[PDB]
Amino acid sequence: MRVNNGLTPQELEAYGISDVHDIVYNPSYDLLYQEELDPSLTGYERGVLTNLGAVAVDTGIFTGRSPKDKYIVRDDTTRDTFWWADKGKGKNDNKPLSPETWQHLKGLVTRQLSGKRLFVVDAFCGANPDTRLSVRFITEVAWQAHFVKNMFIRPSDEELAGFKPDFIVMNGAKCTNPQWKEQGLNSENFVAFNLTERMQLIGGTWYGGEMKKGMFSMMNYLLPLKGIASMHCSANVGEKGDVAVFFGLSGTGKTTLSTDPKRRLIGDDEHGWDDDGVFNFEGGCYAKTIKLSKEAEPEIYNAIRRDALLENVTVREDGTIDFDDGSKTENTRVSYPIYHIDNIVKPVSKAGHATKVIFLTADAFGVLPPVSRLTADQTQYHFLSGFTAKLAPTPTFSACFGAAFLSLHPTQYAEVLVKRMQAAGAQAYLVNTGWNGTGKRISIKDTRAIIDAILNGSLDNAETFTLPMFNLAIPTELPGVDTKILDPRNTYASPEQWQEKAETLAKLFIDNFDKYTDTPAGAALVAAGPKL
Ligand SMILES: Nc1ncnc2c1ncn2[C@@H]1O[C@H](COP(=O)(O)OP(=O)(O)OP(=O)(O)O)[C@@H](O)[C@H]1O
Ligand SMILES: O=C([O-])C(=O)[O-]
Ligand SMILES: [Mg+2]
Repeated sequence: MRVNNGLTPQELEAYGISDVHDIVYNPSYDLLYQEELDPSLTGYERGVLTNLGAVAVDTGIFTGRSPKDKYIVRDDTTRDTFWWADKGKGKNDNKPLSPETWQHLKGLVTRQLSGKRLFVVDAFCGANPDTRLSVRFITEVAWQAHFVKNMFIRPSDEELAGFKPDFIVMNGAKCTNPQWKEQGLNSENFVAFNLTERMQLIGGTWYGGEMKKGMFSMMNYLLPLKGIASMHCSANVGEKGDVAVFFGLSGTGKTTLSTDPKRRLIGDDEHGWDDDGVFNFEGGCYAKTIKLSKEAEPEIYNAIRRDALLENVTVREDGTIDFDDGSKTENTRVSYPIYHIDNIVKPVSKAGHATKVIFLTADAFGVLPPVSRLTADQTQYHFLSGFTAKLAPTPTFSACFGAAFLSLHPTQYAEVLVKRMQAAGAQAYLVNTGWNGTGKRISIKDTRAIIDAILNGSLDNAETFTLPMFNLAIPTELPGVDTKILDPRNTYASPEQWQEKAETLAKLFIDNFDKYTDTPAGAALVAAGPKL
């Protein structure tokens, strides 16, 4: 277990874990590679070697998060501050848990990990020492340890020297809860959090995303309370120091579009915004691999090598991967340490204040324009709305473009965001990476061209006009982009086709925003939304 930094069995005994004979502290990438490739492994622990040099694993019955199994202990520390599922007006997954049931779940996990060979990985959540969390991850599955090593900030030998955990996550994926029915829970699985004890317990599900998004939820709780923005976005910097953030729901393009060879990548999913600027919470990127194209996305493709971890992909007998196959799941992914991307911010993932705020959305209705410059009020309206539809039309409204990870009320996030934007004189833009009248998704080539026009200032100097109903300012023409697609009405046989669909989508926005009108501030924002 590494050098002068290891843990004693007496220390694990304090967490409630007993009889641990073999401890693997701070595992190296080489050891992880050996553990995963052990030919005697059976089941979901087993990994396979691909022709690209990266190991591939299957995450079990769960290939994505399970929000129905997410619980937060309601006590005197979280009672008056948490955005509870049974008290507010907005729908959320922050279901309350009694301290007594928590104790029951903690016993299940500690017993499951007792008498086992354990992996212990210490890491940081947050690039800044003043607001970061020192997290200790405990697991009995090698690839899960690999996932946290990739996704979180890897400490230096000196940092490990005086490492003191302020948050502990015990992954007991192999165990389940037989008393769930009598405890009023959703199922035998569970993803629980206790802010008094500062711990996260996982049971039944092997999916690594629970640990990643679980800690994101905790940052989303602590930071805003300190006046710091906690955002679900990707980010990069230009040579001039111009920072751009990209908000959006899953599959909208945060990871694909931020990985721009012309710009230095800061992060791809979770960032904070304080008095000094934007900073990454993580130490790696988590890319989607369905229908992955080497030609269209070379940087992400080249990141798939030894130390990267493929998930639920289909591998053929000859070691080759079939990226197009989504039989196991459409949520095929690969995690990798951030340095697998050549052009990144080093040695610390952070930069100055963002001046360009981009909201990405995949509109399956084919109504919204490819690009539009938003007003201050429209920015707040769309942020709270958090729109997207379908994949590859069913609407989805997720506040702040990430409601599933919010620990506080949505307006609290909007407040701090506006605060930071006004101070930096930031400008907002709405980008539709989705569909139009053709019934096909806009090309990644055209989308990248649009992003370039935003960053280089072409869009800010372009001649614009107003799109009816949504009242969005759209450019008459844009360098490197096809003029015909800029106006969504042009993609249909007749502008009346767009009209019918536009009215349908407009009504969906109006109905959804109705829950924010219970305050004078939210009532004033309705004027910023679409109007028949
Ligand atoms: N025009 C387009 N713009 C962006 N992505 C596109 C476009 N056309 C197809 N895609 C595909 O859509 C997906 C976008 O995924 P990406 O990983 O960027 O989503 P994300 O917003 O980062 O999701 P998550 O929040 O789950 O991490 C990729 O598979 C990408 O190849
Ligand atoms: O599971 C998720 O949504 C993730 O981590 O991207
Ligand atoms: Mg992503």
